[PDB]
Amino acid sequence: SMSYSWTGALITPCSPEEEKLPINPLSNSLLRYHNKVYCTTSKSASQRAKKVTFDRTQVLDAHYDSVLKDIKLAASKVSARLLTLEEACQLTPPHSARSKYGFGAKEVRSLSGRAVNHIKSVWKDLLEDPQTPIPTTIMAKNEVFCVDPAKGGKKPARLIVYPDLGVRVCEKMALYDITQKLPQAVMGASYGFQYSPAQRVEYLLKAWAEKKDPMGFSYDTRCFDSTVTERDIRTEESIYQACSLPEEARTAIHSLTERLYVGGPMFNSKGQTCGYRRCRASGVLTTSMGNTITCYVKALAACKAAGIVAPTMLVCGDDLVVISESQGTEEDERNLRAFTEAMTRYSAPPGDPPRPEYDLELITSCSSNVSVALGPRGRRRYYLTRDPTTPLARAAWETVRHSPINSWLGNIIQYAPTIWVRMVLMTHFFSILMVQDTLDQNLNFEMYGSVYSVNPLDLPAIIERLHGLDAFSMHTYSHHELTRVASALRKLGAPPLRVWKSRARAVRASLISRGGKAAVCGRYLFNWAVKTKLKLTPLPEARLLDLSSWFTVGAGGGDIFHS
Repeated sequence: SMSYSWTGALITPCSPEEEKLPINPLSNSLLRYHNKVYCTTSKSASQRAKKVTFDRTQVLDAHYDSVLKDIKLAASKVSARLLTLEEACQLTPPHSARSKYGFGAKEVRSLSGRAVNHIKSVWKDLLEDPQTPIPTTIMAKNEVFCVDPAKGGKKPARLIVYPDLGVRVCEKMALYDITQKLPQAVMGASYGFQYSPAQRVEYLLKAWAEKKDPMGFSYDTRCFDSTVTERDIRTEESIYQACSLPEEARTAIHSLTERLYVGGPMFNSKGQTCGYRRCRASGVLTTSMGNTITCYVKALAACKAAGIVAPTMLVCGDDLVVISESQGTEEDERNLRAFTEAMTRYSAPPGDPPRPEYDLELITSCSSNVSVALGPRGRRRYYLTRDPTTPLARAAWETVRHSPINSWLGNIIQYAPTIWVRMVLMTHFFSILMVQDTLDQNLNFEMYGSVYSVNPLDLPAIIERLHGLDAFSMHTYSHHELTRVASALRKLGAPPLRVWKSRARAVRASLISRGGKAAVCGRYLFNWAVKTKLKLTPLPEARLLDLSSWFTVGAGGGDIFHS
């Protein structure tokens, strides 16, 4: 079966689209080479459409059957409940795509206007009708990148496929509690979304250390969502139904599976019939959980089929890392090829073939790698980092074009211990917040496929809680980090790090002059910039923070909100 079929109707924008980074003194102060920064638009939708359209073949075997059997037995210990309409409404992000039925996210969150009566009717229809396909909209995403002439030509827009807001709320009622309990039960420690960045590092470090002779690889599935078959999606349902659920949840989950998850008609923003999908929908509640479970089953089965020795896996949606006992150089290459051949039979063929690596820091997981620096009193501190190019490009865009989602804020939180966050992003955005005089305002941002709301004045407490007090005292960064960061800054025409340090001294002083929480940000976030450093004490606020809702499996398109 083809992942998609197409009518020929265009994938159309639902609003004007800017391709180019605008010139502007605030963004220019971060990076000067605005022409290297671009935003994807519907103009390239057809190029992506071609890429994600292909035939799938799938042949399963004893290895696959055995893993699935184990997974269903584990699921059988889970009990999950329906969410109330009220609960599901509160999980809706404030700027979630508005319904065609005369209400938007604001109405959903306040349980006002047409929203409640409509959602109830949608739910009743899910219970009564398990058959009729539910319409979805396909849209080209607008995402910002830096040109990479080496990797030849700008990236085509990603495509997102999602049903109406009314349906999305129903998905939460049926399946949210499942997203919170099932992945851990069936995949245990292998389930990546339960880990904060620090915990992820700890997990990877432990896995590597417990092998006598570690070899690890990441496996890149070519367009994972398109490789997911109808049978895969029904198998996901069978796993959900293995849990102990009230009949009403069972009914709704089955209807959503058959009407939405397994496939359905796609319409463009103009309402024209655009195509038909027979693969994973990228914008549904179960996209991340489903990808994670299905990737895990195929991967574990492929380890057994290939004879991978002592695999420890880290699975985050379609992102897959496998750490195991090296059997020798040639043997590893052979065994990775066997692993790839099994994955391919399971309908998860590779994009780039996997490569065996023999240093943990060379393993990329969700675009991130492990690095090390020194904390106070010289102890080694391992932490998660990444190439800062895309974060910086987006930071520049979001400086001049405010978005409902502040990727920069997500990057500061996730990568707080990094040199590029500390010297560049923190310096730039605290300066900007003071220019705007909006320091004390909650901002939304995305992280692990979920939306969160954070007041920048709480960053010191949040960072302490997530990364430890040492995140404000790290120094002696790695050669790789120093070089990669300096190269990114030169590439984008941004000031060099030494200039950021001088700027930071002034940002710090300005924050401190304002007193209160601003001065705390000044003292803690910018202690790195001053010659005479302060002795930083544990922040009481750090303990009071309720981060219980942080780091869970997300939603497709990130359509989940915590606050």
